[PDB]
Amino acid sequence: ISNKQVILKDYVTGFPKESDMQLTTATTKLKLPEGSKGVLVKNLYLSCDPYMRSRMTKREPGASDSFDAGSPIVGYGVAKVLESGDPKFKKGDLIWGMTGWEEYSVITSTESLFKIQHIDVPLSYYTGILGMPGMTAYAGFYEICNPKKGETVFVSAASGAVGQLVGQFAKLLGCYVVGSAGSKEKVDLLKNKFGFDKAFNYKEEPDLDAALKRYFPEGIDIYFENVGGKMLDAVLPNMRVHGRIAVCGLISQYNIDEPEGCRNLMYLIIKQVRMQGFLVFSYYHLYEKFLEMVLPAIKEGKLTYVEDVVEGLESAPAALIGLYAGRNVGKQVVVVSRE
Repeated sequence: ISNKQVILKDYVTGFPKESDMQLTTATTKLKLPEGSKGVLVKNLYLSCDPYMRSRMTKREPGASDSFDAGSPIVGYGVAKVLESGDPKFKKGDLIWGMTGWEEYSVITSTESLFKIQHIDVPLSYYTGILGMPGMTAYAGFYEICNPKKGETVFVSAASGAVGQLVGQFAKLLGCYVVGSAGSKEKVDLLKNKFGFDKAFNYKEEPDLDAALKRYFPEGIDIYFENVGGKMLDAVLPNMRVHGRIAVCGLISQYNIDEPEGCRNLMYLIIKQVRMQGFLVFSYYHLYEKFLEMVLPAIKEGKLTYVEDVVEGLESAPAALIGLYAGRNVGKQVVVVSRE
């Protein structure tokens, strides 16, 4: 059987490019290696997730590991089990978890796979609102931000799958919610589709302080931080006393053209702010509680979701670079196969 793959050809130094990846056609006989405790899966959907930017660069165990040069890109996806060496997984099971950028993957361990039971929702949702990004938004907002009705909330990269959901959880709690994004289309989505109280295009603002003051004349209780860089420095002087910064991502910091260093940390003292990082990995004990909350809200239309749908593994490199460059609109999915 042909097995198309997206190979990382070269460890990345500059801003990633399409040619750092190589489309190739391997072969497979769709047989799990002897003694495998893992699964052999047909990949259906693949996520482009901002965090993947950081895995393009060669390091030792010093971030939250790098990709392997000469091997497929790996990331979260949705797949169908063909063969299993783990008796808890069966042929025909739909799963989500870390898989290869290929038509067929051996996933050597199953400990970090979820069996999808609710299929009355698009399967692609388990790469976004019902997968790692949705869980990240739930953990960061409820477990880190200590939110209260009436608090003011600012979300950077607000049109991404994390930010989309943070903002909606904040609106449902009765917070005042503003987002930043990089185009008018994304600003309009945030206001119209996701019910944010306000939003602005940071690429068009000559002074981020003045922009934040337009929307938060008495400051920000909660900053859900996905970007870092100049937005973090602009936010810090606008925090309220006992404000909180949930540090989810600092994506701008992989851009060599982004200002390096945060200069406004004195506001942590002045405004007695808690600035706290977290990893979703530490919160998957909450995943079943999270599904209990989010699945009925999706079916009822109380929560909504925007994905950027890319057709076929051949379009995956361009989609992934587009995400890195901010050229996508909402959560980037790749349709490898519909079934």
